[PDB]
Amino acid sequence: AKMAFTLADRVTEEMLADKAALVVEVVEENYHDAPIVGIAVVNEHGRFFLRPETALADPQFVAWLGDETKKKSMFDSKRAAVALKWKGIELCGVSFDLLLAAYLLDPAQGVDDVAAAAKMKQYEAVRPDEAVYGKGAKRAVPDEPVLAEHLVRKAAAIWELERPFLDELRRNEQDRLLVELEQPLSSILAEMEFAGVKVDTKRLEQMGKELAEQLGTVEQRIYELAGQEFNINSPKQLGVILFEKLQLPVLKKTKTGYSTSADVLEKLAPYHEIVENILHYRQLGKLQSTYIEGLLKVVRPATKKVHTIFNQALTQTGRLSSTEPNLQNIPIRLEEGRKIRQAFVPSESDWLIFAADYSQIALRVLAHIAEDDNLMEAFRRDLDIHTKTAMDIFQVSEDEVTPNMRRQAKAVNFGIVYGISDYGLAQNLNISRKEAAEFIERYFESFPGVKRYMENIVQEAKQKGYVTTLLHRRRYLPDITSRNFNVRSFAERMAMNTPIQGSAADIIKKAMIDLNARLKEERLQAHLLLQVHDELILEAPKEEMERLCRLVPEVMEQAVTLRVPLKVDYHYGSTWYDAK
DNA sequence: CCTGACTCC
DNA sequence: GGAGTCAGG
Ligand SMILES: Nc1ccn([C@H]2C[C@H](O)[C@@H](COP(=O)(O)OP(=O)(O)OP(=O)(O)O)O2)c(=O)n1
Repeated sequence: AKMAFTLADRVTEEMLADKAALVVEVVEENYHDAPIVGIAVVNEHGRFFLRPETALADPQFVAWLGDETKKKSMFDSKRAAVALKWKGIELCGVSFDLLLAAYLLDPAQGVDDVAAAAKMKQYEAVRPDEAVYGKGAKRAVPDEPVLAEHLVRKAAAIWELERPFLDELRRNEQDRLLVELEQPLSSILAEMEFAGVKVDTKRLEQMGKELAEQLGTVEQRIYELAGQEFNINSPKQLGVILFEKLQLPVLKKTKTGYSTSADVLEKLAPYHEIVENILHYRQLGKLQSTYIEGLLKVVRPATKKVHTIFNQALTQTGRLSSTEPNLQNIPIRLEEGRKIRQAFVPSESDWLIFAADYSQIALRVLAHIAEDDNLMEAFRRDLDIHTKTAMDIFQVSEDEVTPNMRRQAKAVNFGIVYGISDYGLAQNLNISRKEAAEFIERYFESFPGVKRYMENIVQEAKQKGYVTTLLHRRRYLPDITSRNFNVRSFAERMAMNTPIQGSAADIIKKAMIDLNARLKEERLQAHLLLQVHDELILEAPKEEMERLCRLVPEVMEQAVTLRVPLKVDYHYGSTWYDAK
């Protein structure tokens, strides 16, 4: 059964062929400044295992890695590329990434290792990484013979699977999406991750000191009001205090007990002074635990930067996600939380943070795909879309739209953009499911093209088995035929929503590629730091801001051409907070 | 590991 | 809705 390979003591020329499957193995989950434990190369001449201390000190091997004309096929090339960047080594010529190929073919398979990808093509001559390295505390790199066989089997699987994966991508009309969008993007994400974002840790620490004082004060008030100490962070002890001791109304349950979500608590505040204090304690506690202490824990001491990892192969809509830290959920809506952004600063003296965001990209994409005459006209006039939606839903003029009317319309728009259910919209607006349905009905009367689109896309999903985005990203929807109303309805909502969210993801990814090219052409030092779904964050010398003010929005706006314009807003300043 | 809560888009 | 993190259990 064993797979033959050369356990090489040195690099030879036959290992440096112009086409190879390459494995550069980084076992730590967070690959920043992490060890490379082994290397495997499979090519027309054979299968090879190399020790990294050897290969990575060999000038011929390093040249080969960096030579764009030497083509490599890999799985999760970004992990290898970043780990190699920390060692001062450039990885070029990666022409196929099996992780990104599998992700595009079917994001729902949850492919996160070579074995899982291989199984899509009935190839099982490779073990799952979890089986080799173990999990959790028991996780460890195995002895060399076991390690080397595993890496060689992964390389062999990649070597064999490239053709069938590319063939299926071609059949799906997704090969350009892989080769021209996701693969080039992977390189850009690697650069962003490696650059990192500078943190003003002293400022974070000062905030933490103040929060600790405020938390102690509120905490003690809560105990006084409760007539008893308890763990406020325990949903169980808190529920006992609120709903048994203090006898507050139970307005909502969880599957295991009493709900204490903020929405519920706000409704209970009139009955007892403890409630507003718990809400305040929660708010401060979230900041302290997640955005002060949690952030400080992942700052690299050598440079005071944080280096996120963008998971490019996870979400079902084509979005990225961000981990360790997550830099896509830093507070902004409320001022107390927004101040956390003062801690994210430029990495060089006399540089600034520049932030550019699409204005209503999801609803603009919807206008385009649905060809809804009224929605397209609204965006061609660059109307405030929530005010316009209120005018239409309520049949009033602009100067008759009250704040609460605009709020209801905005909630409907939020619902369309995220594909939430009537129940969800009812919750969000604190109204009956019945009234939520009525809102949706008025929306479709004013936007009949959107109605027709939603009908048609659900039918298309049922017929084809999947829906697609503008650039041919796919999502399979097997639950669309379910005889369970809730399950089916969830799938119908995903059919409606994925082309919206997913096409918006496609567009910003293309914009990132275009922007990186333009910055290089223009010889700017500006570079990308972060993407937050519909916005891009850069830093640059202060002397580049005026140019960026023209260049960045233009590139973002021109990434695709739709039936409506795209519009990008932008700001800059001395910290991320000030880039507003 | 699971639940519940909460932060962003 | 759907990502990730925290805390509790
Ligand atoms: N072999 C292909 C063909 C297309 N695409 C993706 C990227 C393209 O930018 C996008 C749009 O393709 P087209 O411009 O070719 O449009 P089509 O002719 O395919 O029709 P439609 O876009 O309506 O599907 O689809 C792809 O990834 N691989």
